Amino acid sequence: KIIVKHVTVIGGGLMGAGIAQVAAATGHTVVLVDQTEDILAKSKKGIEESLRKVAKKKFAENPKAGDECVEKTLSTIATSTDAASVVHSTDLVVEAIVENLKVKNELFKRLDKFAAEHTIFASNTSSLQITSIANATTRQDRFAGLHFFNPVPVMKLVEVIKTPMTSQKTFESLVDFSKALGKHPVSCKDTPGFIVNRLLVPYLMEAIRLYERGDASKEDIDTAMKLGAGYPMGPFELLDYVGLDTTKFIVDGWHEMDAENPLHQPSPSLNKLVAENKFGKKTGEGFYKYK
Amino acid sequence: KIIVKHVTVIGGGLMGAGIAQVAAATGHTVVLVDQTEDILAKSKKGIEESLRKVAKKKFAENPKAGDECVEKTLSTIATSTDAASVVHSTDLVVEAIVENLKVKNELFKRLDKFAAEHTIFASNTSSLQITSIANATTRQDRFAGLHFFNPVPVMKLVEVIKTPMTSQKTFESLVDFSKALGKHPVSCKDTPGFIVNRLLVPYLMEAIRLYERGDASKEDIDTAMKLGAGYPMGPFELLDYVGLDTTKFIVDGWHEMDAENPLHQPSPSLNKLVAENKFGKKTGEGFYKYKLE
Ligand SMILES: C[C@H](O)CC(=O)SCCNC(=O)CCNC(=O)[C@H](O)C(C)(C)COP(=O)(O)OP(=O)(O)OC[C@H]1O[C@@H](n2cnc3c(N)ncnc32)[C@H](O)[C@@H]1OP(=O)(O)O
Repeated sequence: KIIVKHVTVIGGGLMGAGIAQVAAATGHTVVLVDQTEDILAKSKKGIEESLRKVAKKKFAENPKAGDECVEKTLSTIATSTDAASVVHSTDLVVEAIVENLKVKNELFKRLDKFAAEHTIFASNTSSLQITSIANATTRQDRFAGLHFFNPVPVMKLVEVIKTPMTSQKTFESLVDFSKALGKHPVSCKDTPGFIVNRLLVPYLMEAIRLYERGDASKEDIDTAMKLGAGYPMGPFELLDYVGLDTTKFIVDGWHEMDAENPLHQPSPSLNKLVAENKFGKKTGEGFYKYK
Repeated sequence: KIIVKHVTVIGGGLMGAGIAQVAAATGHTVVLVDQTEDILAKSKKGIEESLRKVAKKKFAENPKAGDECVEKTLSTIATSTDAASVVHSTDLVVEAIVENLKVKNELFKRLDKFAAEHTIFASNTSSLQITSIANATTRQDRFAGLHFFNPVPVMKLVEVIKTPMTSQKTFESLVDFSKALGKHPVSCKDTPGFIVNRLLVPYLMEAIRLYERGDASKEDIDTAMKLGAGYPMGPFELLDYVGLDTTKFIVDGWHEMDAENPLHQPSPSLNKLVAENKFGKKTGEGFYKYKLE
């Protein structure tokens, strides 16, 4: 089989860094790629901090081993500002860069010429169709979606997205990898939203619309889903959490794709917040104000 | 103000039973009403079992304390086959019977003649407008929705629905009553699905479709929502928990009001199961087969 051992993660964002961190943490040799050394420096530092916060809790009875474990994981993460040189022999390429098709297709089209033969390609994209990216290459059978959730290092779920062209061996390789990461892989076809976002996002929009109709308050709607349906967070608390701009972008993506479906109709209230840079917790204000 | 102390719950079903239980466990005098004495005995048996379950848990170390807890509560739940025979002296009526408009109105039109003036009428209906049922009486200022969630003994939420005619006084009272039950009440307009069902049911339908569409399996969709969304139950386990028939009916109703709306399009899988009398856990089988209890 194609046992993934060496992994190339392109993108130093929280997602990219999280994926690198878990892979590093489970015995994989990792190479994190990005545009500048400064970015890489920060991202890796981010991983270092995250890794220590956990070690100070698990290795409280023996801090020596803790620092060891942390050092061993950091050193298994390498950095580079040139993907082409790195992917010449990597087993897997996981992409987690800006959510723009053009940009993504250039990268992979390029990497598809330097990457080894067996190299599997996979995107972590939330607002695009895997198939649209895989066709920017000729490695389609080795192209798939590998969708994670934030905080990557904590969230055990990973959606192994298989396209009609994706190989069966490719699928099984990503399923075994996901487990090797200590994750729980679920399967899904290259359909907009896959499983989680497909069922979670529209619901959130629905909650926003119910509020705009004047039928209930955001507070009561939140109390309602927590106490009535046993949810961790009400839809509004959750929106601020996952990011209002992040949500808007994804919905607009489906909206533009299917202008008729009423489920993807824009929300004036959502749009307003986004326009006036009120993205949620990551700006101290979304539907609610923070800190 | 008039504080609710005496409550008349109509419907020995799982919902009514639960409402009676929580009401009685929180110091309210309760009368549970259903068609026969055997039905009532069966319903009250389920309540007792649910109570000894809560007791041998809160008093896992003191059986005697657990017995008294159960006894006191259980002795404040009286049973009658004709609500008209008790409402003349009750403060609140909570109806949770067949989701049939004619049967509900018939019930309230009659009780509206035996009930004391202050008595408030409330329906736990999930698929009807509270306004529809209210206009079957001359007590609309004292009529409202009081919607609970399964499992009633556990879910803290209670939706207090106010129709354009519900007086503020009637509202505040149901609000205080909700808190007295140890629940947290939230307000909502009298719109289909109110708050929770309006956001939960459609979501549940979407999951069935993603499945029917062949995109993902039931098993993985449940795993995904539990791990990725943190829900206590995947959409299929929940469906099987609230009842497939129970769900279908509420959706058929919404579809019936807006056939053009996609959100309510019927589901072949759901319909087929209901036609096979596989309603979920109730019957030991819904989307999944459950080992008979
Ligand atoms: C259709 C309508 O109109 C309205 C509706 O009902 S919409 C649907 C609303 N309901 C929901 O959304 C269901 C979501 N699920 C839930 O919130 C939870 O899964 C749950 C409350 C059923 C409990 O889940 P779970 O963690 O698995 O608990 P469970 O294994 O069943 O039992 C353990 C706990 O639950 C309690 N419990 C569950 N059902 C109980 C019952 N019927 N009676 C007494 N206790 C019960 C136990 O006392 C216990 O407490 P413990 O942890 O301290 O020991």
